[PDB]
Amino acid sequence: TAYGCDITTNAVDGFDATIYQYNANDLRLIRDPTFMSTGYLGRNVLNKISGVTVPGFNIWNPSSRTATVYGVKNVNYYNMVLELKGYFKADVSGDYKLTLSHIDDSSMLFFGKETAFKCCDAGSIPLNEAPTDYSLFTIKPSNQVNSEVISATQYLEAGKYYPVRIVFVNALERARFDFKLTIPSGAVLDDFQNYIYQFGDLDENSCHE
Amino acid sequence: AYGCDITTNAVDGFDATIYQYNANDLRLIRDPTFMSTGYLGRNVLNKISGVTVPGFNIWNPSSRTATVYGVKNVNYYNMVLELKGYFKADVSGDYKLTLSHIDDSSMLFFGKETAFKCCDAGSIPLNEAPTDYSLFTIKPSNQVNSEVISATQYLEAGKYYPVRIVFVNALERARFDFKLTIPSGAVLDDFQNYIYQFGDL
Ligand SMILES: CC(=O)N[C@@H]1[C@@H](O)[C@H](O)[C@@H](CO)O[C@H]1O
Ligand SMILES: CC(=O)N[C@@H]1[C@@H](O)[C@H](O)[C@@H](CO)O[C@H]1O
Ligand SMILES: [Ca+2]
Ligand SMILES: [Ca+2]
Ligand code: NA
Ligand code: NA
Ligand code: NA
Repeated sequence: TAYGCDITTNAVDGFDATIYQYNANDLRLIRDPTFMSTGYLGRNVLNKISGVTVPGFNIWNPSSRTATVYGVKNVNYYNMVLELKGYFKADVSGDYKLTLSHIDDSSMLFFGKETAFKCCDAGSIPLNEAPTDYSLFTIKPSNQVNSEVISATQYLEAGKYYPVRIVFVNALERARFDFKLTIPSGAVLDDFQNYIYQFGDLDENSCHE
Repeated sequence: AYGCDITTNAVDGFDATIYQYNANDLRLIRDPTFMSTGYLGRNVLNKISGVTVPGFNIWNPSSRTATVYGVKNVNYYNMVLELKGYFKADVSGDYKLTLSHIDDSSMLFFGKETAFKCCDAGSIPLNEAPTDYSLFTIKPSNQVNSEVISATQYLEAGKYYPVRIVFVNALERARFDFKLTIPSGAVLDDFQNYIYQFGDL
């Protein structure tokens, strides 16, 4: 029933990133839609990183299988699964486009309908989460250029929040994750600050007095 | 081999297969297994070849049937449609496929170039091509689907890329808006000379 709240002081910036183990040189699972949507969740977690507003990167170090990713040293970029999750807030009403470009090796994106909220004294609690059906799935052909640029545009309402999940896999060597936002003005952004949020948990016993 | 000298068995247009779908089933339209493979188990209602203009937008408040792809009395109100073919252009460059405002749902698959067995009477696509990308769009129950979903890729002149589009109408309006943008920037509704089949020999 409520798609917004007066008190949203518990909203904080950024995607939450989870990095999972992935077998080096596996060019099969990157094309497997079940693996990209759910199967990856069974792998060992390597890192958890919050506060991420600039999600894109293009990393290749011929001399190291690790690199600094999202401010964290020694991340195993060479072979990994990355999951990014959060709530996208539309500022103004209009068509917003999410674009995945030249991905190496593969990525799948999920974008949900507007979340409802429970409104509490100390903040808002989003009720909807885990959209399960993907919109976009892009895969680099083995050993050839990824010329694919794939996008999803939809109308968003000013002030409303939409859950989003992006899954990215690097099987070996270069990790290229190019993820861009086009807002209704036509501006193209690689920085999601003031558009991407988490909602802090609160004590549901004291939601109201 | 990604091409052959003799391709005299190639003909134009998508091949359409229309399958039975239960009216008012708003569950399977959002089931990715159903949209990718499950539909293939349903009863076939129509087979239509030579489909050149694949898009349509049909709603008759007084009838559950309509003319689709020149065929009278197609059960548009509740159906699965599968379009398949091989995409080819003779001009290398960026091509975009776009699905818009789909009612009720659609899933699109685009494969890498197919290899061939070249024979005296024609070419045989080996058609085990790994997927390049896929798109999935679903209309929400309470509103027009605002989604416009597209894929652009650089395609090579003379290469054949398998393409498959699955569309479902669960009830009422069947909106399947599917367009091609070619390297010149022109936006086309007609796919005739961009989509091919290979005849059995
Ligand atoms: C240095 C480089 O570009 N390596 C890419 C690699 O990232 C990709 O995972 C692999 C399989 O497509 O193909 C290689 O050419
Ligand atoms: C006339 C019309 O647009 N009817 C639509 C129908 O096509 C759609 O399948 C259904 C479920 O989303 O919602 C109805 O409002
Ligand atoms: Ca790679
Ligand atoms: Ca419908
Ligand atoms: Na490139
Ligand atoms: Na009528
Ligand atoms: Na046309």
